Amino acid sequence: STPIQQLLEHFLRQLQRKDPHGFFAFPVTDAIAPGYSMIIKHPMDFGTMKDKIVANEYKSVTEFKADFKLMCDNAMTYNRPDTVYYKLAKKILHAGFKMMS
Ligand SMILES: CN(C)C(=O)c1cccc(-c2cn(C)c(=O)c3[nH]ccc23)c1
Repeated sequence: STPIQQLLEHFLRQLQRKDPHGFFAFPVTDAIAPGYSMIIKHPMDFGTMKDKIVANEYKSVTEFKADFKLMCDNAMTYNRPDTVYYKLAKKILHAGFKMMS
């Protein structure tokens, strides 16, 4: 495929280019981030977003943007400001929203 799926796949590709290490590529595990699942109630990541596009679960660009923001907000909640994940989350949140509008 639908027009929305095509546009969201385009946005997702452009967003993932901003995360060359793939920190946001897959769900965060508790092994990597102790206690993550007990702190972050609604996890999100680019891989889950891709699966949601393919399953045609996004019906508006607004919904896709909300998942993107949720992913970045989670990183700015779990991690301290002086960490690579917090800094990257903040950077891509702002650049991603601009790129998408
Ligand atoms: C060297 N490492 C640990 C990694 O390449 C790697 C791998 C997988 C996940 C993450 C990670 C991602 N995000 C979004 C976090 O908020 C976070 N906090 C602590 C780790 C992470 C880091």
